Amino acid sequence: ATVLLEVPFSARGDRIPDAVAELRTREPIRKVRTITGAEAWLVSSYALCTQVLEDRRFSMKETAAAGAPRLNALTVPPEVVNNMGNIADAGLRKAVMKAITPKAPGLEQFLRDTANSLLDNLITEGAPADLRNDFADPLATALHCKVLGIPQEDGPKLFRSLSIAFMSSADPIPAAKINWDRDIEYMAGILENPNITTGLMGELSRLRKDPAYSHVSDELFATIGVTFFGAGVISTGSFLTTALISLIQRPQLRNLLHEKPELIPAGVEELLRINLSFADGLPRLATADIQVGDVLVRKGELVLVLLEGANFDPEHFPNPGSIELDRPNPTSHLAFGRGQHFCPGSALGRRHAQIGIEALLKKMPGVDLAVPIDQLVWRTRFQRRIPERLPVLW
Ligand code: HEM
Repeated sequence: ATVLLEVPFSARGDRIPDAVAELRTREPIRKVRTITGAEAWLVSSYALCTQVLEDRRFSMKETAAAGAPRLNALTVPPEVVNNMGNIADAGLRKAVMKAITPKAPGLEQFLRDTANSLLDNLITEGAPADLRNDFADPLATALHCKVLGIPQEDGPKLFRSLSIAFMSSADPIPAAKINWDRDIEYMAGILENPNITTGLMGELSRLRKDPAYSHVSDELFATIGVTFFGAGVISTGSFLTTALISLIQRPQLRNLLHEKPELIPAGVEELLRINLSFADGLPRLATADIQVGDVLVRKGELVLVLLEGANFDPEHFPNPGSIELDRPNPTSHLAFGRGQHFCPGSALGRRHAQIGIEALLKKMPGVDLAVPIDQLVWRTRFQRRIPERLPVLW
């Protein structure tokens, strides 16, 4: 006798388990056990992943319900699981989304300058360099302080909540609440700080005093700041880090992108497609009995949408494990999700990675791992897959 198949399969972000292709072929929706002991349906084909994400009866909001089967413990208050809905209900969605594009004057220049400064510091210090802690994550942090309009010097302390805030734990995490409450207090203070006039927090600070938002809560305004900083920094820093591994492990592609940087957007789209950054399937709770492939999912059951299941599905992306810069369907991957909860930061995330890679290839055309790939230490019980350090030479 064996136990019910457990998720997640592996914390390694440099290879897809061959179990994924076997599930997808044999049982593209199948029962699994999560770290909490709950049962869930793991969905691993492109067709069924899309079906689930495009049907809101598979609800994000309802995953926060008391007594539901859980992927992991909440690290935020339950109402905050519905953060985007709350933003939309407050009339703030258009303005929030506008503030977090890469489009503001000087933003791309700021990203390039920041990337180049970080790289110059690494070059001065000499190999080996840690491209996570000393490149990708500081670039993400700097970007999000700029996008939010908050002081650069405040970035590190906000950042240091993230190794706990984005845990994927069986149980509630006391430190997550300590840091959440502190970070909310910080953002509340930002909203009252007259120096903060630019970026997302500058905009929210004005809207907060406008009559059309007089009944929007102070708590929601502060929550937007904490949630968008955290989601954006963890997602961009982690994606860029693991994308850099994928790139470095493909010297021929590294060389091609170096030689023809106009190909970097197409390269980043493929790096998004093959990314293993999300450590768990995206969770949804069924609000009705719904047929998904061969399974009738019952009301109240948990469904996990495995992004690499979809993105490595050969029925949608032939030769799925290969980076091919001339695919006919390049942006149709699920790296940013799909449907109601599609990532509002997608354009910014693309730009962060494109500029980071452009800068790195120009400054370090010979970039290579400085340790055997198996020596990377993969963070466990976390909502992202990332190496603790990424040692490189050039
Ligand atoms: C390459 C970088 C990024 C990746 C791969 C990524 C991926 C995703 C995914 C897969 C989802 C959907 C989650 C779901 O449906 O359960 C999502 C949602 C979200 N992302 Fe991103 N993201 C990235 C960057 C960003 C940035 C830069 C921000 C903000 C500045 C951001 C903010 C959000 C927020 C707030 C949501 C929740 C939307 C909702 O609940 O409707 N993300 N992201």
